[PDB]
Amino acid sequence: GSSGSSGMNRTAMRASQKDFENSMNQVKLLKKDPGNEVKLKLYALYKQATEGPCNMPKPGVFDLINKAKWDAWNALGSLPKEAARQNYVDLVSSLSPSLESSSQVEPGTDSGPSSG
Repeated sequence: GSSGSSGMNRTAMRASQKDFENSMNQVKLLKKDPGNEVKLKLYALYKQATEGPCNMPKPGVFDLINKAKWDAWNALGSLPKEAARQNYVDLVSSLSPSLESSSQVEPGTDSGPSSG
């Protein structure tokens, strides 16, 4: 059986587009080299929160570059975008110790169904 170790908590916490746009950025502002291992895990979600489940044709062995990603984005499987984004950020945050989760949004004003 699989389970947490310290304590998997959520508290109705979700990652919005804003959080992502920031996370993906931090992954570029870093001057450290974690390894192609993570560089892929970050791309797997991106394509998952933008395109969805790996629906592309499997690349050829010779194409190590592609094959590397395919296995990254493929792993996800039927992972929904809503979750994909949460996974992407959840990672970038793991690398960086300090992070001000500024989750803000405006209610805006919808329009009513009216025609001339």
